[PDB]
Amino acid sequence: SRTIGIIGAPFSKGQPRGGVEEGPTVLRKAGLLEKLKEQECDVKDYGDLPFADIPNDSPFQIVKNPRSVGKASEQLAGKVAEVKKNGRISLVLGGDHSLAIGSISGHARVHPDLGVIWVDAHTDINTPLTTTSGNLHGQPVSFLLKELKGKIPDVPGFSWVTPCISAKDIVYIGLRDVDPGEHYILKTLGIKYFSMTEVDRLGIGKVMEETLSYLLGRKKRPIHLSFDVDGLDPSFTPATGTPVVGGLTYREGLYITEEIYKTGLLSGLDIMEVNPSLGKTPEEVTRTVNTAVAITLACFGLAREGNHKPIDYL
Amino acid sequence: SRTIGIIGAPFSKGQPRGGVEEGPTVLRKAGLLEKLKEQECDVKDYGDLPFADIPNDSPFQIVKNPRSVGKASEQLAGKVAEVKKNGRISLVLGGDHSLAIGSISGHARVHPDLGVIWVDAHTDINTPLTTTSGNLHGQPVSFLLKELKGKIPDVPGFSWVTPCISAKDIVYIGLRDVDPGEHYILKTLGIKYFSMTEVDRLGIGKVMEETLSYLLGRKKRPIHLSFDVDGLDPSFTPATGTPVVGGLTYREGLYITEEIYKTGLLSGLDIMEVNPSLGKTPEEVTRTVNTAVAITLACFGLAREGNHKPIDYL
Amino acid sequence: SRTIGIIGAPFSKGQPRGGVEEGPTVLRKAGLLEKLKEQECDVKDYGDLPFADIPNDSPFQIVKNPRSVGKASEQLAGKVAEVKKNGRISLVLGGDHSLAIGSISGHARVHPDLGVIWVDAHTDINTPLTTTSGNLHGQPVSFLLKELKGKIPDVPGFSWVTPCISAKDIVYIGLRDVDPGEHYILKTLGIKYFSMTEVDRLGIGKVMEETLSYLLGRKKRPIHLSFDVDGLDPSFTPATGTPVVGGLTYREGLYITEEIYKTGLLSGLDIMEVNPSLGKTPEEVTRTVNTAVAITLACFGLAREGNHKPIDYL
Ligand SMILES: N[C@@H](CCCC[B-](O)(O)O)C(=O)O
Ligand SMILES: N[C@@H](CCCC[B-](O)(O)O)C(=O)O
Ligand SMILES: N[C@@H](CCCC[B-](O)(O)O)C(=O)O
Ligand SMILES: [Mn+2]
Ligand SMILES: [Mn+2]
Ligand SMILES: [Mn+2]
Ligand SMILES: [Mn+2]
Ligand SMILES: [Mn+2]
Ligand SMILES: [Mn+2]
Repeated sequence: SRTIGIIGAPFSKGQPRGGVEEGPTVLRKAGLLEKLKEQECDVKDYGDLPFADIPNDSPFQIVKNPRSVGKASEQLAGKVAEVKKNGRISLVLGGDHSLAIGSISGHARVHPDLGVIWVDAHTDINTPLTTTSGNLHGQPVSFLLKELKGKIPDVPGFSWVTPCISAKDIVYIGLRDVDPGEHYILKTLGIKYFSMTEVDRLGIGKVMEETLSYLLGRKKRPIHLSFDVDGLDPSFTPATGTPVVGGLTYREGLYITEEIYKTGLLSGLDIMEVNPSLGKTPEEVTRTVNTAVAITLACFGLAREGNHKPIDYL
Repeated sequence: SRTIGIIGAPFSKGQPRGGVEEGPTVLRKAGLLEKLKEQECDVKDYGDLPFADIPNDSPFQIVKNPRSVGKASEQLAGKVAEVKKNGRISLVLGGDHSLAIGSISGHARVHPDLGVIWVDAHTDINTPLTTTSGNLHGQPVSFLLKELKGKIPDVPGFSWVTPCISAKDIVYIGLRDVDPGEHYILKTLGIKYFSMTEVDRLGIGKVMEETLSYLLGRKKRPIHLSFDVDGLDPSFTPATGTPVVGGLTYREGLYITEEIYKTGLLSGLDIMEVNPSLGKTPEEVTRTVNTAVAITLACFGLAREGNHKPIDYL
Repeated sequence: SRTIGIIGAPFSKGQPRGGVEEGPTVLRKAGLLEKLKEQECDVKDYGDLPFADIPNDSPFQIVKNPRSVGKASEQLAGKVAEVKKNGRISLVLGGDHSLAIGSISGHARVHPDLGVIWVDAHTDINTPLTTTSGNLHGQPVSFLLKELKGKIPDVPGFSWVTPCISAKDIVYIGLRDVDPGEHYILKTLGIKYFSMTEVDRLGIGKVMEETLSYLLGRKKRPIHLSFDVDGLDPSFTPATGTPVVGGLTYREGLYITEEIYKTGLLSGLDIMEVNPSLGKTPEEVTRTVNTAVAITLACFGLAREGNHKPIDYL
């Protein structure tokens, strides 16, 4: 086995909409823990993190809810490190993507040599000074990059943060909605990425080959997969805050995750931005939840060609 | 010409739902025979097979309606051999997929060296002892494989059966819902298959190249194409009994069939699992029927780049 | 810069439906000129062409509204040449595709060495004698080809026409509804084309590589992109007169245009067949208009990986 350590992170202060807080709930109600155990997985639920209320949390310049988001990630980082110290793959059922700051930070405490694969329609690499929205769920990567140390002002709630990954330790997959400042950072730091243009050009097969070769070429290491459900096309994951057309297909999403699993190096996983209250219909909500579940199950073994135990079936 | 021998097989006792019996009807009402003749095809309709009612047909262990399904295939095998002896490509408009037992058996009587391409979300290779559902439409392949001789118990209605194909004579395309026992059989017999994972990785172009090279590499031979409409994605063929998301696209389905046609070796064809009463709307029914028709027309020449007679059009 | 010269062509007499005349309007109302200026583009609107009414325009044999379509293109050709003489890329917001006769003709007056990329589900290469519908929007290519000189009868309204392109100067992308006579012409003149079969086989990446290499292999030259919105799948562009299933995806359409832009050789562009009154719902209309806009923006720079000015963002 690989073992799994489930972490519910019902948090939404990284952006405007509060429904993202139900992510852990509807995902759990979909039978995630059960379907995982139905597989060759040993699951341990660490519960839903209790994020205290920070009443006094006025914006920092344009940055909104800094202390709340800062504390939420600091809290999450501690939990993730713990489960990692327990020899399990951390699975964060999230609210908004700002939690990746804590998820990747906690993970790196135990595996500083980790590599990150970021599935998303966005790069979430805006800094507290380049952001136009001020929503922290669009800035997690800037806080984690060591090269961006010096460009990140002292934002309340984030003094505990220590950039743990370098520009060369991350690969983007699915980009199609990147701001100008974010694009400048991409090219300036020489960050490796496969926007939808590259997926269209090479095919998901070549994309994954290159992504894994890029991160595991020099040597094998722990992999942290940060999956934003809007990385996929909205026809598959509509109940999300920032949908963008022309996304990855259900198939490509399952292909990305099946290949990650096969490396046997998955160490940390984030399933983020699932907002049940944003589904235009109860059918769109189930579609989003069911797709999110399928993606997660694939990260832990579930193969489309089929699976079977080391037993003589005939 | 190639000539075509149409065989209506309004049968449903291979599974629970009875609406699959209307397959031949709605397909014919869609204008199949007419659209085929509109092409460079010489069509001969052998009518709809009259499957007698077997009132006394209690389950065999967990296997349901064994005698009914057994007689239906025995009946179909005879018809298929006849049309094959008449020098025509047999086209079975089916009910459920259990009829493939009779379709491939009858075909092999006249062309024992045939090769099979099985388009489906499922492998339908469960044996009477490995099945959990007991529905025979999920077991046709086990009855036909010579390697599985000895694992198939004596089921009522199937004493006439003689496995005609070896593990090496078949290729699967589109798999994404395979049971554990079925997966064990796949790997144990070294069966050639392209699950959706392989389609995603290689592209339908490479998949077909390899499939045809695999079956016609050593030498040219008759090809039997067994097409289960659920092999395609449900957004294209919703009116079907066992839909699974992440299927082949309308394009890939047309690509598979266009390439098969171009081999000039198509010998037998099955269009199965079309259930009009399962369409959530009359629009989903037409969508399923129209897609099923398009796939069939492509099997006999209809090319997307266009077609034209050996005449000077200018 | 590249500069852009916008030309509204509210014309519909190339086919039955009149709603195509609103193309320029709804496209403009979508914010096209604004979104373009928001980019690195210098836009100049040349207004909407005033196509006089031709009351006396009885069919020529089977050809309908010949004088009206003939005058509309003659009018458009003059405008296009002008904007080209002004050093700008001509962008024709069209009605029906018959306007391509004038668009490509006017363009060639200033750049006789141009190469054409025709995105469409159809070849629109029927001649006035091979057409079965008589709608001129399905015949534009025959009027422009020099090889077809002698096969084009003297149709009223077209005496000003002079074929400007040879069979070797054009590439088709997206074909899936080609008539027999049209297919004969394709093969007879050895026209280069990528029907949906080739897109499926090679992938859009290889298709574009080959298309551009084919047209710019011997030397660099101006490119005229004639984009029929039905080239894309109807799930993306439903509000169109002749929809055909199995079309290019939103992604492939954006890939085609992003690659064209990157050549830095785009010289002329047509956005045709957008008919707002054909949307089954107001949502299908926005879907068509929004997709049409996205395709156009990509033709002028908008990249999915992101864009940014030559400024230090940090
Ligand atoms: N770049 C926009 C969108 C960010 C979207 C964030 B995400 O990926 O977490 O949903 C912003 O900075 O606000
Ligand atoms: N493996 C399941 C599903 C079989 C589905 C059958 B089919 O492909 O014919 O629709 C069963 O054995 O019952
Ligand atoms: N080939 C048919 C259809 C032409 C469709 C024209 B189009 O591409 O401009 O919409 C006809 O000649 O009428
Ligand atoms: Mn996102
Ligand atoms: Mn994100
Ligand atoms: Mn099936
Ligand atoms: Mn089947
Ligand atoms: Mn067209
Ligand atoms: Mn056209």
